[PDB]
Parts: sequence; C-alpha cells; structure tokens
Amino acid sequence: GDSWDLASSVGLTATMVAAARAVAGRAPGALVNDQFAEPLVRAVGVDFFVRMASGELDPDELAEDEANGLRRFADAMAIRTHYFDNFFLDATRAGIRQAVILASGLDSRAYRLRWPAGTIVFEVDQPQVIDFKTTTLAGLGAAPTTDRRTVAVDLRDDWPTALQKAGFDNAQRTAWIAEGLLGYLSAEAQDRLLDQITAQSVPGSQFATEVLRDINRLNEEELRGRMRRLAERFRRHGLDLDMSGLVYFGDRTDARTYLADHGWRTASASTTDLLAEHGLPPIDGDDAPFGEVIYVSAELKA
Ligand SMILES: [Mg+2]
Ligand SMILES: [Mg+2]
Repeated sequence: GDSWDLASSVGLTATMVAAARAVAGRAPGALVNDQFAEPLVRAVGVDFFVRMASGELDPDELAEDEANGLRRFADAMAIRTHYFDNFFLDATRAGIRQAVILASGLDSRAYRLRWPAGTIVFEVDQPQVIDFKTTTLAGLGAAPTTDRRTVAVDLRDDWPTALQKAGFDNAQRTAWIAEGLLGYLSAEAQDRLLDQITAQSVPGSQFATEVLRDINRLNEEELRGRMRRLAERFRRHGLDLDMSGLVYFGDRTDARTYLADHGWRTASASTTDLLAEHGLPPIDGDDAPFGEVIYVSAELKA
C-alpha cells in the first residue's frame, strides 16, 4: 500500500531469478546469457538484486556458504533458462507459430530468441508487471523479435477470455510455458491452470513446466531448514525473503499424472541429469532449498 509505481508490483522472486540469470550469463562457457536480465533488475530498483545482477556483489568476497549458494543458484538458472529457451526453439522448428508465456514476469524471450516470421507470442501476467516490462524494454530501445501481445490478467482471473480477445487462435498448435510457477500454486490452482491450458490446446500443442517433486510433508522440516538458513543469508544483505511461506507442502496430483489423464505425453528431465549433461556441479542437500526440480515437456495427443 505504501508504493504505487510499476516496479513495486514486481515480485521479489521474479527479481531474484532474473538477477541469477544475469550472474549466470557472465560465466565463461555460459549455456545462455539473458542480456535483458541485468537492465530489468536495475529498473526494478531493489538494491540487493541490482548489486547481485551487476556483479557489484562479488561471490569471491562473500562467505563460503553465500558464495556457493549464489553460484549453485546461477547454475540452476542456467539449466532452467536453457531448458525453456530450447523448448520454444524446438516447438517453432516443428512448425508451431503460437506461443504463450504464463506469468511472464521478467522473461525476455520475446526480445532475445529467434522466432520465425508469423509467430505470435502471447504473455500473460498481472497488469502492473506486464506494463513494467513492456515500458522498461521500450525505453532501453530493445524491440521485440516477434509479434508480441500482452494479456494483462492475473492467472487467478479469466485470462483465457482475455487471451482470445488478444487474437489467440485455439484451432492451431500452441507452445505454452509455466516457468517458476507450479510450486507456488495450491493443488486446486495447479489443476485449474492445467485444465485451462488443455481446453485451449489442439493435438500437437506442447507445454513445458517444472515438478518440485520433493516439496511434500515427508521433506517439509528439512526443506524449511534450508529455507530458514537461506533467509538468514538474505537478511545479512538487507533482503527479507522467507521462501517457506510461498510453497505448498500439501498433497496434490503430480502434474505429470494430471497431464497424462488429459491426453498429454510427458518427458521428465531432472536437474541432476541436466547438470551432469552440461558439466556443472551437482545441486543437492543444502544447496537445493526446493529439493530436486524436474523439468517437464508435454505434447497433447490426438
Ligand atoms: Mg554448505
Ligand atoms: Mg498421491
């Protein structure tokens, strides 16, 4: 209530993952450099994340637990960014010309990926966050690399109706992503979003997302311990962010079951296997505050 401006609507978690993409992009041999992460974080103007994104916060100068936590998170964002980038590039290489980025936040893919002529990319998010990123990148002189259409409706509200109004065509194949979202949703909110995707999809449509397989009652106290130790490290640098209040530890239908029941084929790629494939250090125990993240790609069957 005490701020009114666009940048103050952007969630800390969106800003944090963008700052980590900025760090990842400077690594020698980086899988991906999101060249818009640093300037978007700077525009958000949360000082801690500006210092992180810019490299003013130097991991060589940090206590070992902080330096290791930042390097492993940057590697998690390297693999995640690579995964979702390659999902879209594979989908358009297979003839898909309609893409939807759900809760698009600070995702710069409509400005940095190659999209074939005739592609439309729809971005769905709450209006202030939509308006923030569009105005910020326009002011930096970064034109989109595709026909880009925003849908300024929170995923909690009637976004399908607004997506149709923006010119979405439910008769052609769609490539959907929901990146960094499903672990923050209730079981009911997850099933509703997967119903909405399915209802707007024709066969040959594709969807990529994550399954946070370890966020459950079995592992709750261990993961809450990781999240409290991380919260303490953030407080030392002037950020108040307790991830434990943002995740749901309760029962749910695994998204992969839910998709299979709705007629999707799925393919699961573990963080463990993607880090090994790309020659990066393992992310486990204390360095995995959400446990093992499973990246999922799905195709709707006829
Ligand atoms: Mg340690
Ligand atoms: Mg069960």
